[PDB]
Amino acid sequence: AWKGEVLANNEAGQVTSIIYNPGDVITIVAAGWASYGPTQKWGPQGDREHPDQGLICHDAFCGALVMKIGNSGTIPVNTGLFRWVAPNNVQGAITLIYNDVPGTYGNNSGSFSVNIGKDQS
Amino acid sequence: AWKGEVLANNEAGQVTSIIYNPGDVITIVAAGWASYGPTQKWGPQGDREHPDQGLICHDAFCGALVMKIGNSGTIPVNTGLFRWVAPNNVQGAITLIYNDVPGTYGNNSGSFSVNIGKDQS
Ligand SMILES: O=[N+]([O-])c1ccc(O[C@@H]2O[C@H](CO)[C@H](O)[C@H](O)[C@H]2O)cc1
Ligand SMILES: O=[N+]([O-])c1ccc(O[C@@H]2O[C@H](CO)[C@H](O)[C@H](O)[C@H]2O)cc1
Ligand SMILES: [Ca+2]
Ligand SMILES: [Ca+2]
Repeated sequence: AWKGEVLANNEAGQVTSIIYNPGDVITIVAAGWASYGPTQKWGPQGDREHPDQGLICHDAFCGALVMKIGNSGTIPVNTGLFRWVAPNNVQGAITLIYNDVPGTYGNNSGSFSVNIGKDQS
Repeated sequence: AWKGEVLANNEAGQVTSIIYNPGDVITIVAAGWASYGPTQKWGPQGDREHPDQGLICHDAFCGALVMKIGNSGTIPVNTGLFRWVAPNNVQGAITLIYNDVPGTYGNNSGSFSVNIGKDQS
């Protein structure tokens, strides 16, 4: 199991020690407060009122937690995933990323605390 | 394992099928959008900017997800719990509850989708 912080201003994302293999079942829990600029802060689901202006993941709100598995496209994580199985053709190391517009991570603040575990399968 | 919705306007709380027993390790993942009154909506962590005016759980923000276990007091759940063990002498059925002031649930809206499972020990 992996546990760590994902900083909102980390454009490259946080690499985990988790390698998703075909058939794996995983659970993720994410908590905390972060911002993509404003003085306010949002949780792992991000800001539901902010328009998508070129987010790295169009399937989640700005300020949400998302992930990549290997060289996949971005996948929404939000508050987390419960005993979750990846789509076929997806496999590799899990990198966690704060959802923002590329090149704009500089003024981000806060972070999410995240646990990732592999479940029984 | 249990999966279900916890309505924000349910003052009595949502009873689950989970009975917490001594030594149990559990994981919870909660997601969604709810409100304790305003047109705006907040995730499972609630509204970090709203003052506590007599909430059923003083250890969580207004609009956060909390729980009771048997006859325990309220325990914060927020976005969820990862492989979590209960405090001493805490056991019994798990009931999930939206954190609000007693007698004011009437104007609440939305809900959280919640998964609860027991982990291997
Ligand atoms: O026009 N607004 O209401 C508005 C409010 C907040 C804004 O924050 C902006 O969001 C961008 C992403 O969408 C970038 O994250 C940028 O760093 C940030 O300042 C940008 C515009
Ligand atoms: O003083 N305010 O700014 C203020 C704004 C919104 C408020 O919503 C209020 O919150 C209460 C809990 O603290 C109750 O949930 C009440 O039903 C709700 O209308 C209550 C007060
Ligand atoms: Ca930003
Ligand atoms: Ca209310």
